[PDB]
Amino acid sequence: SMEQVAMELRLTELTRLLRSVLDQLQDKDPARIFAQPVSLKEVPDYLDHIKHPMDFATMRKRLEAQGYKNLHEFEEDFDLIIDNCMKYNARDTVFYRAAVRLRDQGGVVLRQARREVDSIG
Repeated sequence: SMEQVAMELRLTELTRLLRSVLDQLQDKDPARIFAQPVSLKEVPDYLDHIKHPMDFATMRKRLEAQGYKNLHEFEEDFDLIIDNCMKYNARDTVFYRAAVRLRDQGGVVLRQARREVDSIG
């Protein structure tokens, strides 16, 4: 159906906008602290602590499979990156400190992306 194709064109366009958002958020992590999943070889107990791991690479795989239906879903995964880090690591650590900065810096990017998604439908 032509409806199914129009809905697909919207998913694709959302996917293009989210790829750009994702790039912008990841530039706010110049140390690549959140680039890849926490290693279970190196933190073998990690899943006893964190039930839903997240990282930018795993977001990116979901994104290119057009697995985000809306901004809310993408924001959920971004928030996991930050929240997981802020529970597992203590306040006085380079890791926690990097999440706070990502959170604060990403807030601006996310504010405008919400407006763009609303605006362009």
